[PDB]
Amino acid sequence: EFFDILEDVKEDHFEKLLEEAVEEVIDSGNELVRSPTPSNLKRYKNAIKEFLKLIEKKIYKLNSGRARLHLVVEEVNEKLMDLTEKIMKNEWQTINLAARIEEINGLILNLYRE
Repeated sequence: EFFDILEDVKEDHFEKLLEEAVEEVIDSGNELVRSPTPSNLKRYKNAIKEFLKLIEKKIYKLNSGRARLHLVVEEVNEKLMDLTEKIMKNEWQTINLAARIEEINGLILNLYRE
């Protein structure tokens, strides 16, 4: 009986962890946009790293789901590599950074709904 509440505490805990990770992805996307520093590019990359561990766990520990996951993560990392490459080349006038970030957020939020 108590092991039925235990699983509920576990589920809710992990759900609050996972929500919070979504927020940190948006919060640091938004900060990266305001000052595209090196220190912020990584609050970004890190936050998205942490987001992808938690959702893996949820999608696994539960074939169409895993297949979106594999291909969307593949997409996120490409865009993360396009983004980086363009900060490093100092291509600040074609970068389109706010929009590169709505788009990567867009994809993280699909993932969250899955």
